[PDB]
Amino acid sequence: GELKVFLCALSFVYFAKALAEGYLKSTITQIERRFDIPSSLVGVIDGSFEIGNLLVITFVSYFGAKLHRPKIIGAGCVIMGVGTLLIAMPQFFMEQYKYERSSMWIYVFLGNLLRGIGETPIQPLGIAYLDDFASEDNAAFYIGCVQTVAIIGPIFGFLLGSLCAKLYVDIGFVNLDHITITPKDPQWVGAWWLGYLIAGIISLLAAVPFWYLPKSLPAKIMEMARDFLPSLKNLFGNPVYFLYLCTSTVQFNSLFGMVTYKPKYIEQQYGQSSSRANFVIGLINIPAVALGIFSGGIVMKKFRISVCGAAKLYLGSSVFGYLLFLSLFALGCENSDVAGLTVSYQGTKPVSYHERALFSDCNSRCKCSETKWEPMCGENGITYVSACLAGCQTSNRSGKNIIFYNCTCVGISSGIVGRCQKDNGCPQMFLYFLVISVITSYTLSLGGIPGYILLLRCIKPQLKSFALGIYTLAIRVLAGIPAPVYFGVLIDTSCLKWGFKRCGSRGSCRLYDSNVFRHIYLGLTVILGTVSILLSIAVLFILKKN
Ligand SMILES: CC(C)CCC[C@@H](C)[C@H]1CC[C@H]2[C@@H]3CC=C4C[C@@H](OC(=O)CCC(=O)O)CC[C@]4(C)[C@H]3CC[C@]12C
Ligand SMILES: N[C@@H](Cc1cc(I)c(Oc2cc(I)c(O)c(I)c2)c(I)c1)C(=O)O
Repeated sequence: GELKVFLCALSFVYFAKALAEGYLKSTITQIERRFDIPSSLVGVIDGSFEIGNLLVITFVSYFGAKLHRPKIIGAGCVIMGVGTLLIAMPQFFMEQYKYERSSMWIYVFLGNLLRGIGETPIQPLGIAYLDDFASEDNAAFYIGCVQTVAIIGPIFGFLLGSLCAKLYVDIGFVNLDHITITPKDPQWVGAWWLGYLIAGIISLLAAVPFWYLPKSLPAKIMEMARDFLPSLKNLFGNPVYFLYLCTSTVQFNSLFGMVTYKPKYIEQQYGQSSSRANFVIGLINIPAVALGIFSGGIVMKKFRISVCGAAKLYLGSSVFGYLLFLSLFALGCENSDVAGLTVSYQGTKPVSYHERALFSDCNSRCKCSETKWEPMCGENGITYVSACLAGCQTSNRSGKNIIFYNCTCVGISSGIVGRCQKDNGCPQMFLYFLVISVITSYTLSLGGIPGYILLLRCIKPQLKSFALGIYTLAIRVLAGIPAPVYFGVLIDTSCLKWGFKRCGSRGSCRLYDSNVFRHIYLGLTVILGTVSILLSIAVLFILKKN
């Protein structure tokens, strides 16, 4: 009936917003390159969405509750689509991309800001509506379906990003027969704008069903303004709601931190390429998370689980997920031998901080750059920071490979390009890591829908959307924003070799200490998870008491 139609429309809106998010994440680097803006303005573009979302989420979730919720959702979709289309606008006004053979970025800012605004009503009003009119058993399953869509959607955004990056930026504007560069060329820019047009159109189409959906299923603003403060105290005077908010905030501090640096952990700890890390996370781990969320919804529906049972399932999923995550401490690889950083040039195992001599006797004759990181794998099994630092004098191109010779440090003499592959059982450790991380992701996500149901049922019904708004504001502000920052700071304390930008400032870290990285990355996650587990126990105790 009308409830099923609303569920389908909300699922399509979730898909549209997720696809836009994925495409934006895939193309932000191309946008930075095309517009010739510094990384600070790139972070500003990425953060305009969040400014827009956080500034109006509370107002929308509170006042929109008594209004026509389907129509507010449709208006939000329209604003989302307009903002998405605004990002592609500068393509139609800037000059042709000239490659070696400026103020239009504000639009990219403004459009993203509109996206942040247009997303705000979708979750608080959409879920509350779903919870108001579905039967008690079916609500959890419907919410699970919607959240599964939200989890899976960005993969399509990244696929569209790749497809549009395969096309030239000035396609349709310029004859392509006069262009001598290929996607492999570093000067190539893809059709970044095309995906924004597609996503904006999809978002505008997503708004259409919400103008035919009813407000309810089987002066006032000034009066809501007066009751705003009493309603806030009602939500935060509620102990189950407040403690579940704290529990979720701490658990998401753990989870955002773990997820953000999981690709880098895979690449650094297990010697995998960035592409392989992204493939295993996006194509294996994310489906496991989606399956966990959906199965939590299924379990809530099938066994008619109550609020107390939902709290128990949330606690159990957290407990067993973090216990499984503990086993990752034993799946560790040792540091690869890097001359001067992890080992000395004589092949002696780990020197200390006070012994990091990028220059040695075997490379004193050569004037090599310290800041440059062009690692090569020598025949001796020791990785060197650069071929110059090994005294390599001749280089020959054999097929797709480049081989150095007469490398004095190696002979204490050939070397190929890249880091030496990790040999002693590290691929097996990485396979175990993959299996355990997939299982852990599924197990942790198995409690996602139960906690959501706990939040929705612990409060008086008329506050649902408002509570959902506040929850969303909390997770974003107290977990989503801060956790990547301080996780990054603590992890970067394990850096052995800093990359340097053209201005002399530090760039991305090139070599980490594997043991310190593993300890920090896993321990911070587990400690936050343990705090969350204790808070969840408190939530369960109060639920039993009341
Ligand atoms: C927490 C934040 C900071 C990052 C969240 C990680 C994931 C949600 C995202 C980030 C990078 C994304 C991946 C990077 C790009 C790709 C390639 C993309 O297209 C391809 O398969 C490559 C095509 C080609 O070979 O050219 C498929 C999805 C995937 C794995 C993405 C899936 C979703 C990922 C893992
Ligand atoms: N920009 C996105 C980034 C993001 C996506 C997912 I999906 C996610 O959820 C999980 C949970 C577990 I457990 C995992 O192992 C993995 I991988 C992802 C988290 I946290 C963050 C967002 O913030 O929504």
